[PDB]
This record gives sequence, C-alpha cells and structure tokens, in this order.
Amino acid sequence: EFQVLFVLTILTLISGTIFYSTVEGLRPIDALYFSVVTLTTVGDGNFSPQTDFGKIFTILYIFIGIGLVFGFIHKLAVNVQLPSILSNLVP
Amino acid sequence: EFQVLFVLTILTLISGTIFYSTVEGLRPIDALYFSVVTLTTVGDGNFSPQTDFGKIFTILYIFIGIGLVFGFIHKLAVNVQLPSILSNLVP
Amino acid sequence: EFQVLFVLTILTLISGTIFYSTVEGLRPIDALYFSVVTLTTVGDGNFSPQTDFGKIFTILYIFIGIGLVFGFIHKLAVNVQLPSILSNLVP
Amino acid sequence: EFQVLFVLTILTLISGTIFYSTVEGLRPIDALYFSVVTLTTVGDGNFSPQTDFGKIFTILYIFIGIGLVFGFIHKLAVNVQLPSILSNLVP
Ligand SMILES: [Ba+2]
Ligand SMILES: [Ba+2]
Ligand SMILES: [K+]
Ligand SMILES: [K+]
Ligand SMILES: [K+]
Repeated sequence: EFQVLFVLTILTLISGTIFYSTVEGLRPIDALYFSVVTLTTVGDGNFSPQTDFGKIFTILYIFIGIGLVFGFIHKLAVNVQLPSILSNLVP
Repeated sequence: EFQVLFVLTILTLISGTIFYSTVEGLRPIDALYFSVVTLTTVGDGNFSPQTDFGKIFTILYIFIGIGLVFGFIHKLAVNVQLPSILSNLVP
Repeated sequence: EFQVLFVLTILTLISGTIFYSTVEGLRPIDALYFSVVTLTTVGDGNFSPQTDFGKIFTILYIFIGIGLVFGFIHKLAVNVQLPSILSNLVP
Repeated sequence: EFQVLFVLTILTLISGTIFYSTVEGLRPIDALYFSVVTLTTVGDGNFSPQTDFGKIFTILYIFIGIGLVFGFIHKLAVNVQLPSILSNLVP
C-alpha cells in the first residue's frame, strides 16, 4: 500500500518536473519544487505558469494529483510515522 | 454522485471565471486559473484581487466553494482513481 | 451547531481584521481578506506581515483558527449544502 | 497524546527555523514563520528558498511535517478547543 502510493507519487512528480522544465522552461529542481508545493497545496510565492498550456496543465494536474499526494502523506504519517513514535512511547 | 459533484464543480468554476474576467479584468483562462488555485487552497503567487468587490467575492467564494471542490476531489480519487489502481494491482 | 460554528468563525475573523489593520496598517477589508485566506490555508500572494509582532500573531492565529474555520466549512457543506442538493436530486 | 503531538510539532518547527536561518540566511523569526506557513500549507507570498539545498529540504520537510502538524491541529481543536466550547454551551 505505502509502496504503491510511494511509486504513484514519484511518477506524478516526475511528470510535473518534465512538463514545467520543458513548457515553462524551469530548471529541473525548480520544476520539481513547483510540482510539490502545488500538489501539497502549499503554493509557490514567486512562480505562476506563464503560458496558457502551463495554466491548463496545472489545473488538471491539481485535480488529479492532490488526492494521490495526500493519500500518500496520510499513510506516510499513519502507517510509517505513528508506529515509530507510538511503539517509542512504550516504557 | 461523481457526476453531480462534477457538474457542481464546473458551475462553480464557471462563475469564478466570469466574475474575475469581468470585475478584475483577467483574461478568461487566468480567471479560471485563479478560481481553481483559490478553491483548492493552492493559492496564486502573483495575483490578489485589486478591487473591494473582488475581495469580498473571493471571501464568500472560498467559504462556499472549498467544501464542494474537495468533495469532488475526494470522490474523484476514491471512486474513480482507487479502482483503476486497486483492480490493477490484481495479478 | 452550525450557528455556534458560524459565530465562532466570525469572532475569529473580526479579531484578525482588527489586528492586521492596527499592527500591520492594512485597510480593514484587506485585513479581513488576509485573515480569511490565511485561515483557509489559501494564502495571500502579495502580502506577508512585515512586523515581528505580525509574524508571531499570524503563527498563533493559524494554529488556533484553522481547526475552527474548517470545522465550519465542513458543516456548512455537509449540513447546509448537501441537503439543498440531495433533496434537490429527488425527482 | 496532545502533549506528545505538541512536543513533536515544536521539534519539527525548531529544525526548520535552524535550517532556513542558516542555509537561506533568514532572520530566526522569519525562518520560523516560513516553516509554519509551509507545514500548515498556507504558503508564503514573498519568500521561496533560493538555494538548491533549500528547495530539496523544503520538499522533504513538507512530506514529513504536514502529517504531524495537522495531527496536532486536529487534536488541538478536537480535544482542547471543542470541550472548552461544548461544556460552555451547557446552560
Ligand atoms: Ba509574490
Ligand atoms: Ba496555499
Ligand atoms: K492549502
Ligand atoms: K499560497
Ligand atoms: K502564495
């Protein structure tokens, strides 16, 4: 479960990285950063896509990727972080 | 369910698109982009409504539209994305 | 329930409005706008508090107000929006 | 529970404060502010990490810290705010 969610998140992020570095001309790391803050709904305070293609893609990217990214964060904290803490609270 | 949620989301987004392109003078695609990043809580890093009418509308737009948009994203991933993946994990 | 949540949200927003218009010198409507986009986690693309007092308050404002604001949005859509739609889907 | 969540949130925020004030050169209060608005997904409208180290850290910081921060906000409102209000609604 966590593995599949992990793999799906990676693939989604790779897709955004390729798109923004190609269409919006961002350096790869910046495209990855934008993809991450966008899907986690944190938001980027400086960059906004400048092309109409970038705007449409971002809109679709958001609706399709948010559910996945949060499903991953949800399990990452509940089934991988909670225990390491919970079992650690045991005297 | 997913259909109704889909239709309701579209109508909400169309409303924002019309409002911002008319009151804030944004190009239609930009008004749609702003409506989308606002309701998904991602946020726009460059634009903020400039008129008092735009600010009040955005405030009300947020409170009324967030619940809907996320109800749609929730089902879009759970009742339309999960299966295509779940049934796909079956050897 | 919805009434109490409504009243609590209003009081929280009034507090932010007074704080930002006084300490950060924002026009009242702008202080209200900032308070709203901050507590709904949408975020403001142009303004960030400039004083250390504004930064500390915003930090505490966020932790205390997000839960409330979303509890209100949750009920606003589930116990006030769902029905108006659900009962409306009945032929 | 609330205590542990509180302590874990503090440690996470201290880590971000140290990182951004050191690598991105932000004043401590600004580093704390950025760490807070980032993990609560509110977002900062003016600052974005400028170094590649800052971008990578923020990406990892987000995935690991969001779950915790919201687990804390969830309990802060449900097991510490709800009662003070609920028991207060009793005539
Ligand atoms: Ba900006
Ligand atoms: Ba945001
Ligand atoms: K958000
Ligand atoms: K934002
Ligand atoms: K922003």
